[PDB]
Amino acid sequence: AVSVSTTDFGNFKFYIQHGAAAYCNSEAPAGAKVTCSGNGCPTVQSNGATIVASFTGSKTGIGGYVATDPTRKEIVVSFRGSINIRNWLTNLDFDQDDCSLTSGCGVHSGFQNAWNEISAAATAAVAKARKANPSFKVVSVGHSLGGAVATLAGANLRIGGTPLDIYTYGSPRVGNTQLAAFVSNQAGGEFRVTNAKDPVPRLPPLIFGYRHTSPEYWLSGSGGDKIDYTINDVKVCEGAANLQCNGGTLGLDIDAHLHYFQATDACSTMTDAELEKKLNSYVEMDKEYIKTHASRS
Repeated sequence: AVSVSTTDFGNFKFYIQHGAAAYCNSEAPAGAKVTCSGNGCPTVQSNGATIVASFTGSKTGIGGYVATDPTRKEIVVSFRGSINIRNWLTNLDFDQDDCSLTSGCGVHSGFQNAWNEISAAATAAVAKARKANPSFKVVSVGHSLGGAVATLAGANLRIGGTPLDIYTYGSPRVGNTQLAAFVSNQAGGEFRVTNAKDPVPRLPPLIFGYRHTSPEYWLSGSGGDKIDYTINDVKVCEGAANLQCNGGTLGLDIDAHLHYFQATDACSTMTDAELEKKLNSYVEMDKEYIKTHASRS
């Protein structure tokens, strides 16, 4: 099977700093020092994390940066999430375009467009700090929608030749059965962490083709605004369509999406009961789907 480990959990608590950092260093000039206010990413600042380049896709809001860690001897590519997530949920962004990563590959427009808007810069930056530190390994991070785009850049950077390791937090499903499989089976790891009943890790809906990457390192707790989870609060659900963890949960605990070992937001058209019902409705459909395919495969 698959499980969690001492250093596996340490990596988890460590990368959201780069995730939460994308929320304000996605404008930083080369040479600058990755920095966060509100203890957003103290460890990153303790080491000598520096920007190789930052970038932003005007037409799409995506933003990201490539930094080098003199201490960790690694190169990280961080993409920022939504500054207005509850907004994103009310708009139900589910339309999926075609993808050319694998046969019959489907992907979520937005995420792919965002990746496409800033891919060239993103790529070169990874290379620029790749040649300048030929020993360092690479990592692709991102929290929230930021994590979605983080998976694609991982998938593409890989086919690009440079091996990866993607770390995500509260990421929404990014593509369909075969795109999720491609990345899953793609050499390297895709550690996606989910917090309690965060409503975004279960979108878009299973019923709409969207699947996930395996495994899933779920933080089993009340979450809410909880920050003190530990290895022993972790669960591990494997498989594309598994709802024994995050997916399969309910409510509108957005607070949890905003808390993964720390505050995500440290750096910086419908009611509530309403948004919550619609979302519930979906996971209620996703379960009926899984239910009715039990005897398949």
